Amino acid sequence: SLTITPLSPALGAQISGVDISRDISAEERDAIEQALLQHQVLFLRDQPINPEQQARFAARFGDLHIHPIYPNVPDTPQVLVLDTAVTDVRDNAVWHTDVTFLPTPALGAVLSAKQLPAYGGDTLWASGIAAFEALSAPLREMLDGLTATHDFTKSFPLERFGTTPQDLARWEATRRNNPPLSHPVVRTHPVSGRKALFVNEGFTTRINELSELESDALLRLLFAHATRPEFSIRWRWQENDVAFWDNRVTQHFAVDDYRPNRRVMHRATILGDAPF
Amino acid sequence: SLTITPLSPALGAQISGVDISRDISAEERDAIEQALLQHQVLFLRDQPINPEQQARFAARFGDLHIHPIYPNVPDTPQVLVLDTAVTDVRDNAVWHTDVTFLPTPALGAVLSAKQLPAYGGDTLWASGIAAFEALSAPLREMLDGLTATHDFTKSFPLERFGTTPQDLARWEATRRNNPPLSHPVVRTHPVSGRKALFVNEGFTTRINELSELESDALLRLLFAHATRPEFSIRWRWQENDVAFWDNRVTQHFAVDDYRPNRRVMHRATILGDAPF
Amino acid sequence: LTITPLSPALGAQISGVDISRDISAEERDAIEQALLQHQVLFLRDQPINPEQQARFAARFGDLHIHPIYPNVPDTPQVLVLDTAVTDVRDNAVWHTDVTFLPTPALGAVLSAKQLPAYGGDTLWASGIAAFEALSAPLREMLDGLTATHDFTKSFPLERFGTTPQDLARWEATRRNNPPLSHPVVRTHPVSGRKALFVNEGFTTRINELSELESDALLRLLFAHATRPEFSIRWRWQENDVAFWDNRVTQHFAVDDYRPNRRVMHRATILGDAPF
Amino acid sequence: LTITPLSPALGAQISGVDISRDISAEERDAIEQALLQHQVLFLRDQPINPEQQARFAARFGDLHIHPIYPNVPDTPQVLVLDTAVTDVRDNAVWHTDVTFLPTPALGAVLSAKQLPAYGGDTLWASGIAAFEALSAPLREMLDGLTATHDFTKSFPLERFGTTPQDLARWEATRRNNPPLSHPVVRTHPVSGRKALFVNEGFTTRINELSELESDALLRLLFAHATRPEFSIRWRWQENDVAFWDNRVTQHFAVDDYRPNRRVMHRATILGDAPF
Repeated sequence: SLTITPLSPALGAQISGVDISRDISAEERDAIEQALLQHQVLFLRDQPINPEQQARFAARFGDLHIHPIYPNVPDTPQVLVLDTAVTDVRDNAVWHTDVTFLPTPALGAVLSAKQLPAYGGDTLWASGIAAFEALSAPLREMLDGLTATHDFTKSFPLERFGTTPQDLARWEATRRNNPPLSHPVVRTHPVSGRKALFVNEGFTTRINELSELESDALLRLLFAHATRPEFSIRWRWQENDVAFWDNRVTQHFAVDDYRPNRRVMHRATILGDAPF
Repeated sequence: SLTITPLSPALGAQISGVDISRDISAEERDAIEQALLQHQVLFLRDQPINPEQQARFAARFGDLHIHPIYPNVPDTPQVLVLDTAVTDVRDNAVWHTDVTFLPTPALGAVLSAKQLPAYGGDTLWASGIAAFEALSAPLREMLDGLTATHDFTKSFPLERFGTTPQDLARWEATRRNNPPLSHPVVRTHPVSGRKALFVNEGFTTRINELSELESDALLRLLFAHATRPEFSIRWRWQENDVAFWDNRVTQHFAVDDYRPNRRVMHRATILGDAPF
Repeated sequence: LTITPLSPALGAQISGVDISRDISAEERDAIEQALLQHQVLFLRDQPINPEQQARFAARFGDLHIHPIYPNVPDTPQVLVLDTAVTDVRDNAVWHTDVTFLPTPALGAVLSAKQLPAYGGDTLWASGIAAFEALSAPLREMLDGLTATHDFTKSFPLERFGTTPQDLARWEATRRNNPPLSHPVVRTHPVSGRKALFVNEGFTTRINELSELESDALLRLLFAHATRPEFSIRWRWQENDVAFWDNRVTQHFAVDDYRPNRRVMHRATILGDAPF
Repeated sequence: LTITPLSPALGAQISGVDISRDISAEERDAIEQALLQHQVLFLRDQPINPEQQARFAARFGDLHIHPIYPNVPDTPQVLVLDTAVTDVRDNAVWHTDVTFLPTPALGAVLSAKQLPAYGGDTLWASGIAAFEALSAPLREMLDGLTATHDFTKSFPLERFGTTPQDLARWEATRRNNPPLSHPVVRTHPVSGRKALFVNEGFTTRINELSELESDALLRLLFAHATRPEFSIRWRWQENDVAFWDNRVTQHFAVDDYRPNRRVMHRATILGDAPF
């Protein structure tokens, strides 16, 4: 009755037969967690939910993160209201792993679909575990143990189509407050111990132990490699979908093909520890 | 009642409310035809057909191709049987457009899913139309009028046919029969008039009017550009699925992650005219 | 006056004249005509002092008096580079001088005062030869496009900031020099010759292309424009004079002599707006 | 015997020994040592005839003889390279000589006879200097890997001709020199210095990497190994002699002089199996 149906060999699974708007049992919570450990990104369909519920469900998997930036519902502040009619989304022209420019990148996130365009707006996910596993032996050896700079500043969109309000000052603010830092290039999953590539085009600027030119060659290699179809899935949203993914060993990509159409999601972020 | 449900803005639509295991009505045929010209790749689920039903259907959209060299159904040799027990699948391991090395590459294909692995073996399509429209104007202006060389051997080197001196002669004949030839880089669809990128990593070796070095840069750019998520869809197959796509303005990619699991598809191929 | 070509693509050595003293109106014209043809001119065994250097450089254009570096007192018109005083982390990438300016230097006169035994070659490349070697369709696309030149490509300080004492001058030049644009294909204001006018040092973006398209084209242009066919390489020797047109060339200072020391005087000649 | 280094990476001008003579064991030893340090050696104003050039080249190994090429009648040990008789191309990609062979040439001795007034420079690049400049993680990964070298990378089918007598000579050479492998990091058989041993001319694949990875890596190595820091550019004059070590270098013939006549004489010294 609780059911896990894999979307592909590399990553992703749909879950059915457990109502996450209610309090879930420890057997359920565990099975879900094992699922997440295995398939890295998890989808539940036909699972309508509210902030309180969303917050409670997410909390069962890590301590939640209530933040200043972005929208927050009036009742629960630990659920962001991402709304097209308001905010903007030019932060996703490239593959991302979330907040890798933090010492302490999020463990993952739980995201519910509220209002969707007729179509468009897919999200892709890629597995750092599958992608790594597929590199040549010599290359896994060279990379495992190297480190990489992740830097918020790489997120700078500014005037591409010039949506940015005179307040590009929020952006400047976040910059001055989050200095570049480093994470392993090959990461070991804190819980499963499985190894994943942990560089993403969103924030990774440099492999520290290689020279600029080598770094640039290698990252160009690794960005294209990590995001090949073999290591990714593509989700077409439906309303009342819930996506639950492990941000420690995946990237994702929001396809921008639906503007000006309105899109409303609710996100709950689960705090993560130190990548190693 | 025949419904057409867009799968993504760039391309793709799912069709239902039509029974293609029988002979379809002028009206239906027409709506599908339009749907093809609009959405470029079409899908039907739960639409089991035998070789003959599949041939009757495909023939409603152009002349068929009886290839008398691969494993086809003896009774209706218009339908080719692609079984992983018997035949292999090396061909779809890279983004390609079907047989562009022919002066008259295939118009399109009808594909029917027999037996499948639980999951894995997705196929991706990409729109030459949407990719082209997405290039900036100066790049469109330069490429529109350039030609490119397509070469059968690029996807089928000597190593493909085998080691035997028998496979060698076989192969050297096929090559003698298909010298490298040229097509427009930007193809005008002969029915819709919509312009499309018409290079593919599977067979395009060279942009003719550019230097090797310039060509290499441009094709590496175009290949990446044209297979971006914004220009593609990804189909997860189920038994009795049917895919019908226009091979004049698309590309496709068969994810290789099911081996050794067995996979059987029936394909009928509709003959095309000279790209311009 | 003798003029002796060094490569089909660019560069010529000069002799039969002495430039430590004013030159005839015929000699100067002959030189300007050499500079316009050969793009970079060299003079061996031509000892000179800031005063004469200035006098010579000035007969080819208006001279510059800053330029964010240590200069000789008697002649503010002559910059003194000394690897003991001033490092050179900005010369070992191909660049065209001050393209981040609204109006980059016409070119410079450079004198060899003190040099290591060997090492520290300087390479020069021609945007005229480079451009003419591109295919017709590619010249047609590029000709008319523009590119962003950003002072902070050839620096970012090695991210030496946070450090404040010596870096405040960096964010100053940065604030004083926002990224601006130049045509990708420049028409030489005298000769009418067309040249590639992008350089890896400062050029960050082709404005009219997307970022991915720009990135591809720039990788291609940066490699193409510095192939052997379009460049020359000068082994320096004390008392040398290099005089180059910075409107249609790039140059590269090989960094292979550290920790050896090296001293040279520059007169930069002010330029006009690229088109 | 005087050895004047041209750059820290490689290259030295030699004098105090007339190599058109029968030289001493001692002078021959000093030359070999200079070659082992500098990788490429140059003599100016060294007229030499084919008999002498061979007698000199043989002092450093066995020599390659005659066919099916244009050697001087009495001297099958010296190849005569004339533009008037034989057209030359794709010496215009960077390459190491005959790396597709099991035992690529040790090196060559090259004499300049008749030169264009200018153009026709040759660049050399040090694979030792270039290896040492790679980051440790890269050196550690590359050192032990092997790569495929393939005659047909630079001599594709179309360089022979649609003529049936050309496809018989090329299929046989393609069958006579099928692709094979050398170490990516070569250990000089005499000095033990380690060097990158790939080159754009012949190297197709890093075997223990995937195609995709090989592609990105070779593209890095090719650009890197030919940077200005690890190369020199020789401007030829008549009666120059260049003598290079093909075990650890790459070279490039700028093609910018045609249709002007260039006549060179080359003796090739036979090499052994790279490890």
